[PDB]
Amino acid sequence: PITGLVYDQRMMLHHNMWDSHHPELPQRISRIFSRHEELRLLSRCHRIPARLATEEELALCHSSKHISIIKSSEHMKPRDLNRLGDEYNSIFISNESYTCALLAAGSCFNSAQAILTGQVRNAVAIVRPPGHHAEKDTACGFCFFNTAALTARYAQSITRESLRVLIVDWDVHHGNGTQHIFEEDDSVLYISLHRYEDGAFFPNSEDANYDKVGLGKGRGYNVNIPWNGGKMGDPEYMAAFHHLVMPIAREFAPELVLVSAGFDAARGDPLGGFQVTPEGYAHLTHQLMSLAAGRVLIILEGGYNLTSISESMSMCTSMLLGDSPPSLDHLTPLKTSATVSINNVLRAHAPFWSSLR
Ligand SMILES: O=C(CCCCCCC(=O)Nc1ccccc1)NO
Ligand SMILES: [Cl-]
Ligand SMILES: [Cl-]
Ligand SMILES: [Cl-]
Ligand SMILES: [K+]
Ligand SMILES: [K+]
Ligand SMILES: [Mg+2]
Ligand SMILES: [Zn+2]
Repeated sequence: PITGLVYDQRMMLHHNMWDSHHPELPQRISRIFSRHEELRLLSRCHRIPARLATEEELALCHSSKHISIIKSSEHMKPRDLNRLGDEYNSIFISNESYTCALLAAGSCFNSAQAILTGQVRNAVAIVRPPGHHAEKDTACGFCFFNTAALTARYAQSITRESLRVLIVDWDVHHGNGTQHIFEEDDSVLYISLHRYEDGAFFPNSEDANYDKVGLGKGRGYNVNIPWNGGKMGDPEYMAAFHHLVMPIAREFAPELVLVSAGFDAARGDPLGGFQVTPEGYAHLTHQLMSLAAGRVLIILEGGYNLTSISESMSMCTSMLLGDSPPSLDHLTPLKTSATVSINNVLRAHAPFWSSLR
């Protein structure tokens, strides 16, 4: 099979001991997996096994202190788990959390390996907990280790240090961790689309604004597309891809594409409040398949409406498998503030990308 799929039910074990209804539910991944079975997608994929990341692999992006603190939670008593989790912004921890975070990362390493060794062309990773808010030295926003960032470094470690990796982060939240890890790096192009609301939207930092273009040799290699003042959906995401994501990506000419694929911009998501449709996600996936000779790895991040994420991620897998993509309306006018956002990013990045000039 041309498309790989990784899913391990052991990643369900991470749970919130004090609020069993917290939206980052174990069943997020099992529901997505079940939908792949219902739609007969699973048997069309080559099944890639999950594995644990090693501590040496975590050190590709994370400090020894951070690794050690999260590792220490594996045998903590409940009171200590509660106290430790409360030291971070929006984290809960159970004794299974560390191992689940290792499995999420190792699953993605095995998927990247399968792509880069030619065993599969592309792949999807149905993993939790998510990764993109995790920083070198801290956990944040339901994330412990930065799975996508680690996977970029892991990919480089089996090919070449300078292997060009594009990370497209279409989760509705800004991947602050990923931005920071690669901020000074021109080998990893980070492009995030995210709700911003001038800082009112999590993670509530001006680091997510369009004027953060990267640092030093990384200038130009961090592209933030922030949305303000409007319920964005397919038209806006399509326009961002047309004017920004795809021209920059084609110029960068990645050798591997990782998608930080949260489905919390989806219609029905309680945290995102946006209206991207499953066909919208299919369109975006199919666009990214035109890059890197098709070498695309879709990594689950956020997304909290169980039916919505199941349908949306399954449509992405369908695209990876070669199914016919959707024809959507590129003429629908955008929300006025979306035009402003796109124009702000264009102005910020035109100094770095000839495709924008
Ligand atoms: O999807 C995410 C999760 C980021 C963490 C969001 C914290 C703020 C928030 O919306 N918290 C929340 C909302 C409803 C119920 C429980 C927590 N990142 O991509
Ligand atoms: Cl159906
Ligand atoms: Cl199947
Ligand atoms: Cl501007
Ligand atoms: K994002
Ligand atoms: K970068
Ligand atoms: Mg450049
Ligand atoms: Zn999110």
